[PDB]
Amino acid sequence: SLAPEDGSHRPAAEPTPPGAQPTAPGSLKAPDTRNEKLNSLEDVRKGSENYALTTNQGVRIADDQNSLRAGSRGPTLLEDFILREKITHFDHERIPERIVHARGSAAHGYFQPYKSLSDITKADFLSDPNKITPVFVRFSTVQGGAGSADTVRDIRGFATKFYTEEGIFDLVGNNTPIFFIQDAHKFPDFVHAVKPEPHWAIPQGQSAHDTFWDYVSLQPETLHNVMWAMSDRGIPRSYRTMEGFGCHTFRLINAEGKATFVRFHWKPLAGKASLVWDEAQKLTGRDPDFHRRELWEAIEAGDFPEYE
Amino acid sequence: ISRLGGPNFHEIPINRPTAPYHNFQRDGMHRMGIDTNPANYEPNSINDNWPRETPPGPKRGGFESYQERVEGNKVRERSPSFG
Amino acid sequence: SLAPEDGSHRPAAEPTPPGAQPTAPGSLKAPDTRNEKLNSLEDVRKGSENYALTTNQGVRIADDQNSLRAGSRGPTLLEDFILREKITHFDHERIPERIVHARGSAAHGYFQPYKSLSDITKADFLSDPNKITPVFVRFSTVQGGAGSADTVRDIRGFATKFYTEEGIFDLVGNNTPIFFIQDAHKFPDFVHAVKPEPHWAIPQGQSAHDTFWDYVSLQPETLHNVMWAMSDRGIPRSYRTMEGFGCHTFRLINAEGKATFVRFHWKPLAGKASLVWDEAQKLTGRDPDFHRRELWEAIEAGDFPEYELGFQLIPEEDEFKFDFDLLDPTKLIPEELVPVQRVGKMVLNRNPDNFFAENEQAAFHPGHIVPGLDFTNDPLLQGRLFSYTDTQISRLGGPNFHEIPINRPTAPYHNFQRDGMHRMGIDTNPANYEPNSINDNWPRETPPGPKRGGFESYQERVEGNKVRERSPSFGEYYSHPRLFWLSQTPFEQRHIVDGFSFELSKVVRPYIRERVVDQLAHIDLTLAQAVAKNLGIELTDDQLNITPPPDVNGLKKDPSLSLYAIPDGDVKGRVVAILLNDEVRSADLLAILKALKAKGVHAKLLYSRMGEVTADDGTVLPIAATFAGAPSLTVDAVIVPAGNIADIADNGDANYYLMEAYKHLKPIALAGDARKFKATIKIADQGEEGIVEADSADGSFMDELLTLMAAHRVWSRIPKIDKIPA
Amino acid sequence: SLAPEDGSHRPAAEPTPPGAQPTAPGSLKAPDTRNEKLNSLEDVRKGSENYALTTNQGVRIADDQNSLRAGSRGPTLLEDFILREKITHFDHERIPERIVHARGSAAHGYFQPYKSLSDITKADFLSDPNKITPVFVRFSTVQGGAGSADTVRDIRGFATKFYTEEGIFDLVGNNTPIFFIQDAHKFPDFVHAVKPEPHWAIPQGQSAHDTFWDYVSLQPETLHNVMWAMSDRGIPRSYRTMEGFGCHTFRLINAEGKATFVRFHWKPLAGKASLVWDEAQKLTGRDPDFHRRELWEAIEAGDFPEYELGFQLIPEEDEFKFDFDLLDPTKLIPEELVPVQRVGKMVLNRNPDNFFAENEQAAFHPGHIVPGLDFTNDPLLQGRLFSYTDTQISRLGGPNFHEIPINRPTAPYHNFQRDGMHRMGIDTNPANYEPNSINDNWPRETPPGPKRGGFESYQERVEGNKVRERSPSFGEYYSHPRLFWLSQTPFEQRHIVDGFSFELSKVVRPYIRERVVDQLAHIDLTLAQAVAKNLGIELTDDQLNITPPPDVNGLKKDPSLSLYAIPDGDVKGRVVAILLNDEVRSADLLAILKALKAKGVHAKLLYSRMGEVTADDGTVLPIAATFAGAPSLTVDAVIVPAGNIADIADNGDANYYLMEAYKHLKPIALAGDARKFKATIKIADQGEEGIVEADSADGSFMDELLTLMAAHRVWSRIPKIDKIPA
Ligand code: HDE
Ligand code: HDE
Ligand code: HDD
Ligand SMILES: [S]
Ligand SMILES: [S]
Ligand SMILES: [S]
Repeated sequence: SLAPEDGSHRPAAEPTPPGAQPTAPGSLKAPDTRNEKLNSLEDVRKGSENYALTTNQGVRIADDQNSLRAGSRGPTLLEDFILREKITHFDHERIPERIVHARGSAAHGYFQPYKSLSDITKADFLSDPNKITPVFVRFSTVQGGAGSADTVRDIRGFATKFYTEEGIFDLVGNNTPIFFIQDAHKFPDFVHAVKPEPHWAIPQGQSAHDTFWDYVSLQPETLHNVMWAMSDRGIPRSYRTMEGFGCHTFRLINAEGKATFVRFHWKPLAGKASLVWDEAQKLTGRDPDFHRRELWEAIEAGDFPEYE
Repeated sequence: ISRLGGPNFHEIPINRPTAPYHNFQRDGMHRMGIDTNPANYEPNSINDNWPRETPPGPKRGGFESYQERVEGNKVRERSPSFG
Repeated sequence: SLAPEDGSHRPAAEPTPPGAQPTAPGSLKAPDTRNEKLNSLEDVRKGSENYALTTNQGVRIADDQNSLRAGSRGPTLLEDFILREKITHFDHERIPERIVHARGSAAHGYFQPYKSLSDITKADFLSDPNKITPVFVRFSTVQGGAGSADTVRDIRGFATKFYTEEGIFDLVGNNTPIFFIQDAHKFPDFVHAVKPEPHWAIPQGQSAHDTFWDYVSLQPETLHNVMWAMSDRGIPRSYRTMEGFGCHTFRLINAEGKATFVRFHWKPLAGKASLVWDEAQKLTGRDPDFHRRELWEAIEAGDFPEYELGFQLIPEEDEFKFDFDLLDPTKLIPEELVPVQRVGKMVLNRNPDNFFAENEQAAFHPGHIVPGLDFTNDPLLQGRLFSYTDTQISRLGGPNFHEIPINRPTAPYHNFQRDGMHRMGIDTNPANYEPNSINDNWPRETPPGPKRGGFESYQERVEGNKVRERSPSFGEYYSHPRLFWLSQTPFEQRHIVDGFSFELSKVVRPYIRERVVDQLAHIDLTLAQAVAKNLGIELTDDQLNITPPPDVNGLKKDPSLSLYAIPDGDVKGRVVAILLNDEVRSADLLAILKALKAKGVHAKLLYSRMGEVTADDGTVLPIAATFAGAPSLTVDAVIVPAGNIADIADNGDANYYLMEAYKHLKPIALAGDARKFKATIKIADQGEEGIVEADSADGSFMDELLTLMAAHRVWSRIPKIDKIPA
Repeated sequence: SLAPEDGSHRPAAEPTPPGAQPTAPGSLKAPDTRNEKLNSLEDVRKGSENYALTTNQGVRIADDQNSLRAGSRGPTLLEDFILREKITHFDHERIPERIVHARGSAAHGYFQPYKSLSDITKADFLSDPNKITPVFVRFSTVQGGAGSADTVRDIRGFATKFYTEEGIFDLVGNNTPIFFIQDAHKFPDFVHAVKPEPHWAIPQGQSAHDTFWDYVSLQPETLHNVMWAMSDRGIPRSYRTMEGFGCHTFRLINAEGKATFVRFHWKPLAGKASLVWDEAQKLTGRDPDFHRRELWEAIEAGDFPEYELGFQLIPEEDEFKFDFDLLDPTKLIPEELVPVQRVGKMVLNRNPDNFFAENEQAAFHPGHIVPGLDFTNDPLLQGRLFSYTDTQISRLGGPNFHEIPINRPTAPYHNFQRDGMHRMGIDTNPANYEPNSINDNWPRETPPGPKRGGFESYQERVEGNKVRERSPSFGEYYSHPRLFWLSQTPFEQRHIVDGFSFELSKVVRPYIRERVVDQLAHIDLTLAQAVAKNLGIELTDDQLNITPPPDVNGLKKDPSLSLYAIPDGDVKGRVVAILLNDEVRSADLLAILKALKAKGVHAKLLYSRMGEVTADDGTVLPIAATFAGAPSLTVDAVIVPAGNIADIADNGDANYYLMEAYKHLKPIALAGDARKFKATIKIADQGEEGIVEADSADGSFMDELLTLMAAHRVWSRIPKIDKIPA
């Protein structure tokens, strides 16, 4: 047995403050946190303790340390199906990252209304304060890859998947109330302008380059969201301490068919807070995982992110 | 990998083993299994090295190849015996 | 017209120093640079000046600012095919990144051998000193994603695609001469361990976490490459100033059929040089693209990256002549035992046009060899052979990845393979099989021979049972780590100590730290105790008494293993920050820049704002960056000219610039009143080695500073830096 | 392993009749046939003669017969990179087939208009009678897989890619002028219903099963295109002998901005001709590749498929002037009401080189229009615009499908789209967005205008609420089926009755058959009664009393809806079987071949074995195929010359050959003692219309036979075939 005698390899399955324990997969850290979605995932969760190591085809592996070879200093044999399955799965692990918002950190939770909204909407998840809707929320930056840094200056995404009794509702918002552009037909132009430039693929995670400011200077519609990005809105302390917005006018529709225009908001119950620029930039080097880590550890600690 | 879209084709329902399967492989397109193991490598101490290798034996043992004698030079050559 | 009237939007198409112009696609920057591979990519280059904007189907677009809607405030219509084509292409821009080495930066160049090596190999690209071979070279980290930072602590990859007249040869190497593990079967285990942990996908670009050090503590075979990674080798100054190595014993095969064992080397002609850890880490924040930027800007300046290819050559009959196994990729071959024989020169002289098309899509694979080369039974190389073909089926969308322009051979290629996704080649052969009579059996097999012959494997003898078994000869783990450690200077040793100490401090489970300390006590007690002290761990009496491992073939050190033991400094293409004030002494600045220019060293003029300032004598000095904007992290030395020192004397950013540069062991030069800054870095009046100072910036002021630059960093300064709050 | 000395492995590069030479890739068969598109593919055509066999990486292969192994009876080694590349390419050859129209056959050609159409459209490819536009056309069935049979009962696709100077225009049509359904939202329901049923994936290539008839019985909007499918239009003789239609109302837009509604037509210059069902069905077994083969061999022979493009034009003010809705794709526009105006001619004159690379990867899509054309609100066309771009992302592996060679425009294309899987184009543009100043905004938008302008949509007025609602004007389902029925000849009508009767007899659930017969009673009582009778169903009194739907704007019939009512025969390219005996009368064969040659009719010489027979005068006659190997299904008419008739008089296959031809209404000609075969098919001494007979094959005898062939089949014989046991 490779684990230590004293059991200190395994984090306690109880809320603990940041750095007190090693972090852990959520069903091992908090086995008794449940909601309808988390429970319905049980059919695919796979454990590990006390199980034999196998191929994907269920065949037990005896030696997971060596390839099959003709003598112990010989060539590897094509009939080593154990090696090839293992290396094949490895060789194909990666999938394309999202075109934008590739960098993001996510958590499970739930939502509950304060009161029935049937006078303004027939949405079932807003029909009764007793209706508990599981959610999965992903917060993100916009420009940089999935392996870019958290505390860049950028817009942040704030996307919520509501698993309602009448279907998935995704509220796919950002942390400012507007966008840079007016018409979707320009989205690839704007996004190409902000993204790393195409000859050499620099810079990562930054609007501080010629093509972005070129586009902005030629498209004054952009200036409103540019003001937000250049403010400390662009460098939040924490995903827990920023606002969210649905960015557009949508409609609510009630049982009578009456339409009301709506814009959505998320108000952070932990209050609003941002970094300063020098600090955010240095923090991208000292801990590029800062916001991902801070969210995970807040949840492990019982400091659950709450938004109205 | 092209026909069935990736390395998780064993998770396509007809293809699934009814025997247990557990290992340190992760991700790939269309990943269905959500692994809870703290470790995705072995050897590891953080999950007491589970899942574990199994010696070969008479029943329920790990796979070991028969130790056939190989002897010859590296050649692209048809055996004369096949002619 | 949107372009400015004065044409300042267009970078000069001529060599220019870093920062002097905006950077550009290679064929626009340097239209006159060519080679056989660049010329052959012309059929797919697409221009843009004077052309109409169209759909992909060649339909001219009238309005590229709006969707088609029913009224100007109405819904978007499904019949807007121009919108959907444009949004569809955007929606599907990304392809899977590389499983490992996802972050990397690439350039075109050429290779030429110094003389014919036909006595030892029949490889065509090595047969004639006049034969010039186009190359495409990609340098990379290993752990982080394609959007991770450059100046992380990690192994670096160094992959060269040689476009030879007898096929593509890819030499897929790293910047250390060994690897972490012995058998390819464990590659996913080691990679998963170093990669971000699977519950939360932290940390990016770092081995400083529990699972990495768990695997290491359980797999002593890893210790040799871990030593390299924990040394300053893990944080190179530039891809131009690191070594490259082919990792494995391969074979050369000559026309007579004789095999010679070979290990491949790349020697940087700009010399060996690395950052220090505090600088490297802070630089991942200040400029996560620093190495990609440095390489591109070196090429645009004419500071072309140059490397000498070299071979360590072992005769077949010497296979068992060493204390270690030649096939063990955790063992190095010391140069004291088998010298590097110089073979040729490679020069990287053109940047790509489009990073995605040329860099992200390029596929390198060490199985891509040519007649005159062959493999060995190294069991890590053996399994590599499977992986690099396989992985392209998802990454590049199928088996026609050799038709992607950058991947195409310049050599002829004809065969009976057909179809697959993306198929470009339209085969006119009546036959898609052989043997056939209906095309008189073309294209035809070619017997092996001295030149232009078919590939035949060397007929190595194979004898043994079918086993999954590690060779006993691989079962020694500490002697190579020890030789490495003993080969380092005292300051290099200190940085290794500090590398382990910092990384283990980020391991949350203490027992894992203790276990790695135990492994270090098997290598060298001094190293082990030094790490232990930084972690609050006390070695047991048993640990104190572990017998050190044997020397390697009588060697108790090999100086070629040290970055710095033997000076190989080169200042050309290095950079100095010049700190401006609002009335610079012009005669100092003339003297500074004249001397920098004569040695090919770049300068950046920094101030507290952008725009310009004016010298004592009317000269208008343009500012490149603010002190905060281009931190000392990004330069190799700092020079402060005389003048109105009072202007910047209480500027926090200006003071801190000298403090940071001082801490990181960089040469600093102060002229006249700029000597007032000696207080901020606590320099005594009589001066100290590594701080150049004088009434004015010449006689021997610039010579002194340039001598210091040639030595890279001021290692003597190390005991003074702890006192400095920076 | 090589070619025969006599060169007989290689087809002449000259036009040759079907069967005279092995077929070959277009560029080898007809190297002098060119057009701008064919030439632009030269960058990717790959030859083979005199070239070495290599890996994809350009490495020559010495032994392409064996795997690398340890000993010649040993295990294969993982280092065999030559084996793995070869096998890997093979393992990944297949791409997804098209969701519909997966079975299809294609060729290259050109189009030119007869006169400038600038008064009605500014489309550049219709502007000048001397501007030639290259085309690539694919013909298809609909339901079956890419490996299903050609001569099924089904709609056929007819898709034409025009490579115009102002962009690709794809006219993606079918061989009937309507479709089964009104709204694209229903397309997956209809296609699922006609496709093989999901539990067991049966039947292939056939609507004759319960789900299709279920959907039809429940969706009377389908009945019009059902009538067409059940008629002989469902079983064309050749892609060269069917009509094509564009299916929807589109718009032509002239330089002045005037919109005209248009429906597109293709008129086959070889005339209209179909099989009969027993022949079509049997031919799916005897040659499932019959249409593919016939197309390819017609082009190799010089019988180039020619089609006349034709437009039905309706002025904008006439949108509501018919008793059906112009935008309803279940309604045809009768040519009696709106004549087809001849617009130009398309000639298919070269086969591709590689079916996979050019045919299977071709992507056609009706949203690919050019300035001078526009859409309408047809709700079937509207939803097609979404699907043809979307489906390419999986089928062709990403958004760079336009870079697959066959799909590339010959017109310039430049825009700001970048990346995507297997990106070929290397963009040099410093900008990848607009507006940009850094490239002075190139490539730039182009205002619309008379010629070479940017695309702008016609400003159609839209007024209505956001609704999912079928237009009330679309809710009439029986008048067009009826117009079609009444326009057919009596024999065509019998074939329609037989098609419905055959298909419904294979529907297992009897209530479905009943419900379909009830629908038929809403179209025409005679048709409904005749189908009922074959199914053993009796119409109710109510069914007998259903009022026939109204005439279509006063029409009782429109003869242009019939395949045969107005003669349009063309025998050139047709084929005759000549049944040999071991001593042919050479004088008969001379006159036979001479007359056939004069009219461009081919011959295949058949016998009871392969090899040669020698005629009465010593002429050696090579045998194309045996009686069994090339059955009467594959030919248009049968001739039996005189000679040693006793040789074949009692041959069961020779006799059956005539019984099958006779049953299938084909002309038969018998000379001299071949008149003995009259007994097998029961012709009285006096003779019968459709059997040519005489003492010898002469002027008169061949003229009569050729006149019968110009009329395609001998419909008067239908009463006499019930009795023949064949
Ligand atoms: C206001 C909130 C907001 C707005 C207005 C937009 N984004 Fe987002 N985006 C995608 C495309 C897209 C378009 C076409 C437009 C305007 C026309 C917006 N964005 C503006 C996308 C490429 O389809 C996207 C990438 C991956 C994906 O699935 O969709 C996408 C991502 C995205 C996210 C991330 C959600 C997640 O995966 O975690 C968020 C929060 C936004 N967008 C916000 C957003
Ligand atoms: C010796 C230099 C070296 C060594 C010893 C290895 N890598 Fe590399 N690697 C892949 C797999 C792989 C395996 C299976 C092993 C030992 C068993 C090694 N590596 C050790 C890969 C997943 O097949 C890989 C990912 C992308 C790809 O195309 O192949 C791969 C990448 C890689 C690169 C990147 C080349 C580039 O595009 O810049 C380099 C320099 C190495 N490996 C070096 C290397
Ligand atoms: C909204 C769905 C839809 C609808 C309602 C139609 N089509 Fe379609 N069609 C497709 C969706 C589609 C498709 C799914 O996109 C296909 C197969 C994949 C391909 O590229 O397009 C296709 C292929 C396809 C092809 C084959 C082109 C080739 O050779 O590659 C032809 C000829 C047609 N269609 C013709 C028609 C006609 C005459 C229609 C009646 C107006 C019609 N289609 C309606
Ligand atoms: S937004
Ligand atoms: S290596
Ligand atoms: S249609």
